[PDB]
Amino acid sequence: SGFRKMAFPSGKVEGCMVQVTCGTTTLNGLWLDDVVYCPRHVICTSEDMLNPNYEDLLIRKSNHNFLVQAGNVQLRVIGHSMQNCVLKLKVDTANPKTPKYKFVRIQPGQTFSVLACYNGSPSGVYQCAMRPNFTIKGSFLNGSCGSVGFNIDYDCVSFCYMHHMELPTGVHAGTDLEGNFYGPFVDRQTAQAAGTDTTITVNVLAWLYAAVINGDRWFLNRFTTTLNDFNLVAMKYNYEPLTQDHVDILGPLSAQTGIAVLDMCASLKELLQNGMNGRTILGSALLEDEFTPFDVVRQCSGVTFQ
Amino acid sequence: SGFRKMAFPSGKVEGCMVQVTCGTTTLNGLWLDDVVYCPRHVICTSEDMLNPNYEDLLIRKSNHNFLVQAGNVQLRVIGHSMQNCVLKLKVDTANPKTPKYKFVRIQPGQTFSVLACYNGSPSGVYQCAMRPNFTIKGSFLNGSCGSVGFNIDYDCVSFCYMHHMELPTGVHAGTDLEGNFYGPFVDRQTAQAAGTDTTITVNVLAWLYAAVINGDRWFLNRFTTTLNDFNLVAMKYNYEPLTQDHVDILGPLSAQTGIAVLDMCASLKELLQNGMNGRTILGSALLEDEFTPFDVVRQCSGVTFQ
Ligand SMILES: CC(C)[C@H](C(=O)Nc1ccc(C(=O)NO)cc1)c1ccccc1
Ligand SMILES: CC(C)[C@H](C(=O)Nc1ccc(C(=O)NO)cc1)c1ccccc1
Repeated sequence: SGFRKMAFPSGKVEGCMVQVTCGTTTLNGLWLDDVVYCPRHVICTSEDMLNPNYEDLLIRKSNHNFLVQAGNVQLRVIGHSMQNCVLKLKVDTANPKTPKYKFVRIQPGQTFSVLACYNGSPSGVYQCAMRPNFTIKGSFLNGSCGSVGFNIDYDCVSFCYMHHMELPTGVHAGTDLEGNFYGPFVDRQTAQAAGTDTTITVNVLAWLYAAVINGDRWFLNRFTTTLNDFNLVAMKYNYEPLTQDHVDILGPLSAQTGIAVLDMCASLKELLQNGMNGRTILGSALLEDEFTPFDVVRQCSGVTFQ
Repeated sequence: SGFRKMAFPSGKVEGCMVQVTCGTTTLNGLWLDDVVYCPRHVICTSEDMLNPNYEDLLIRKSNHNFLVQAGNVQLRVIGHSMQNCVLKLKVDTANPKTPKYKFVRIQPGQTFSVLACYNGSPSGVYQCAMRPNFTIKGSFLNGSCGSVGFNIDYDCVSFCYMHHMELPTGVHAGTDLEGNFYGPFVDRQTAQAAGTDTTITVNVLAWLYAAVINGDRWFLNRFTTTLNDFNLVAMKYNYEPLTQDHVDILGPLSAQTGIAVLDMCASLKELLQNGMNGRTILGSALLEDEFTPFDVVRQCSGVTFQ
């Protein structure tokens, strides 16, 4: 028993992190097979970042200007190209530690693990969610760009995020590994503000099931509701509308606990309208929304990765 | 910016995890040099666990009864011995992935990362604190015994915890790597209840400094206090007494922010007496106490491990 915010084991990704330097700028890169992926703003100065013309800035760069270091050992760059907002640096050595991997573009509401790195070196690992406004709430300092987010299924690493930017409001924006930003954000130091940070309703419900499985049940009540009735309350509290697709996804947790999804929705409705009254659920005084239904099933059943 | 509950990169420990089977019981072991460490209750049946005589149960075990598997490859056991509540299984092959390591017995209030494993395979990583009542609040299912907790400094892994037991109340108990339990707990299925779960005051203060560094400052007020005055309030709220040693440890964070430790204590006092009034601090509605002062400095400065 016990339910914790849990990241994937990070060893498979640790062996892919390198340092990339272009001029005065150092950040992180991801070394898979004979390609190193990194944010294209490695080629910028701090001045450049206000209005960068990346195509023009890259004309002045040659292979030998990209210094790529894996631990203490230097990699030889034999080609470079820009794909959307990432650079692909072709090196003459395939990463011998390359795991089985895929590139995936995740949907808002899905979760992933971040390996925070500096100077190509891992600093820590934590769990994140792609928010409905396409930001993530991470922990990133200067030098952390190029840190990646990922999920693992058995022995295959699905890379879904690369870190690029911090907004003035303290939240974070980045791309998939094809270099396309999540949401409307751009790699320019400008006025770009995040939209409404809505709560991921299906994840809150999954976490309430996790609470019941682990013995926290004070919030269960005698009520039920309907999708349309619940969603009137969801809207008031900036919760994402619950759909029949979401109900179906919660089916397995419903079956295990014997609590119908709409009954749990009625529990959530009362929690939103009345608050916690100073009580806690799984050690939290907030309704947690960065556990997916699949996260809960996985942790409550103890699946592993080889 | 951003402040997250962050675990150490787990790759160095992943390469040390093995599966240990004795009869019908399978759990995890830690393979360092030519020794595998695991909980001694691997030799017990579920019946045995009510009143086990470990010395007598071990007489019936020989080296070849301990099946030790590293991934898909079997290790040969050439000796075994009991040290306190752990077994040390001598194998004929030194773990080629052995990192630089130490065994450490941590103090209540210190934090560490847990690599949750099943059948010798990593499942996830999360951050824990040794509570003042010598429990930890983990995420452990059947099969997770032998999972370990650790800190990393540069390239040296300090192992501090091995998981052994779940109490009927849902919290967790275990040993250091010399096999001595933290607190009064024993590896017997009996009535053993945890004492008062007091809050780690110095860690709460460190987290409040982290909040200020990251822009959350609504809780700062015009007041100050004294150690003795604060501790009268700490006692009422089951907070550990603050000492001059704690004040000194917070010195660096005090210097960086310009907020005197006793001024932050006055902010904490008001938060305890008045609550959060529906507001949040670093995404939490509770006063978080599983960040140490060293954790905060580390995350706010981005130190790494090679
Ligand atoms: C989302 C937030 C608005 C919600 C909440 O706080 N509701 C609340 C409603 C009414 C009162 C009151 O005092 N009425 O008189 C007090 C609190 C909530 C629920 C669960 C966990 C965190 C937050
Ligand atoms: C530890 C807990 C007891 C504390 C707290 O809730 N205090 C509180 C005090 C008075 C009232 C009230 O309504 N007075 O009229 C309401 C709440 C607290 C503080 C910060 C974060 C979590 C919890």
